[PDB]
Amino acid sequence: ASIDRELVPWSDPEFRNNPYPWYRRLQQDHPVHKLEDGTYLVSRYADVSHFAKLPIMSVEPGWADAGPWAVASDTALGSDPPHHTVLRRQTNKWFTPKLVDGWVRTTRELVGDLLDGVEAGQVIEARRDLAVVPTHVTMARVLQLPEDDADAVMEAMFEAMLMQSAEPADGDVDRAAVAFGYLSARVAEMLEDKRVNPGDGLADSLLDAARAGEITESEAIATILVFYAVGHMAIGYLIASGIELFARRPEVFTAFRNDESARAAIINEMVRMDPPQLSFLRFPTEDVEIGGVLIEAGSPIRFMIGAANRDPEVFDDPDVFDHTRPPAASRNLSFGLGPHSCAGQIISRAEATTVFAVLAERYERIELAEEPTVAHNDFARRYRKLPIVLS
Ligand code: HEM
Repeated sequence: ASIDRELVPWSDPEFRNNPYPWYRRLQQDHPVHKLEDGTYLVSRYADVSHFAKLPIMSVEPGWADAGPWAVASDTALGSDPPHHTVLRRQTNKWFTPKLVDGWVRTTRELVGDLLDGVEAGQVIEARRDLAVVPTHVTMARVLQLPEDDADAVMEAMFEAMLMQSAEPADGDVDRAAVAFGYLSARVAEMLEDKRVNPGDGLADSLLDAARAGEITESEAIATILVFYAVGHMAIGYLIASGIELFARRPEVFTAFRNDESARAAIINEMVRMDPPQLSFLRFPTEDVEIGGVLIEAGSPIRFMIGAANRDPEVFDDPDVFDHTRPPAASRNLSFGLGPHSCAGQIISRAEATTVFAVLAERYERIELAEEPTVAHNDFARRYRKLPIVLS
């Protein structure tokens, strides 16, 4: 209780900015820690790896209770197998590598356009203009939905994410209700337009799957809304994080420039050191013993991704950025694992590669024009602004 505040002060500004020193104590001394409220924190790589992916780990109860976020219950994120596999089939077939090569053409075009527009030495707000809008429009093009709402989409997800903290402030649930009301209204308008003017994008595919009985109508519309809303979000964070990293560690940007074959490794090390999603929940459908601690069926288990990605039992010098870590020790948990591993992962890596590549094509050096403005919490990392100058 006061023990919980010492290990994981979820609301503390310092913990929120950089929890990683606290994660060490957790992982070393309290690897399976039961909080006050009943949630077990699981922070060792081995335990996250082995346990989070088990068939007994249900994703159902938390999202079903999540108020405004219950929309996730009608997607892969909040649905267990067997139906999980069928929801995932609906979108996986849209995001094979060859399909993704074509989708990220949009990413490349928009980045090139932005960069063509600038004057030498001009301050670029990299979070909106190189991260959020390119990825938002990329996904909207795949869906075949209108492309022009990135800014209000991003504000809405900013508001919807507040209640995902382990310690929501008063009113954060209400703010999420407002956010999801907006996204629902926008999706409803866009789908009425699509009934009268159908396309052949991922949104038309999902609607057809619901008409064909493969998924429900609610599941089609919830999947549309989620992919449309989050297309910019965690991927927008990874892009901005990598840009900041290129700026504070220019030898990394130079390596990315000089060595095409290192690119996937560099992006994967960025992803390891700064996951945008710091945990997820699971609800075991039967008792399970982890680290010698018996967790009862139904108890919340919060698997700590960020903490696990610095496990020194797996990663030597875990707080050191090193893109040369060997294949035997370069697997991180930032995209999850098991059947729920991120449904955006192949397009995410390709979008981040595209933006960094365009930058690499045109410049030698990234600098921060001022300190970045961030809005992190215990659950998700987030930039508000990332002013840069390219040379
Ligand atoms: C850097 C980018 C991203 C990271 C680091 C990330 C992280 C994650 C994590 C940690 C999970 C597992 C959640 C859990 O198991 O409860 C997840 C799942 C998911 N993500 Fe991503 N995410 C990213 C980008 C995206 C994008 C662009 C999309 C839009 C397609 C997306 C859509 C999803 C969906 C639908 C799931 C649920 C998959 C399932 O339950 O089978 N993500 N993501």
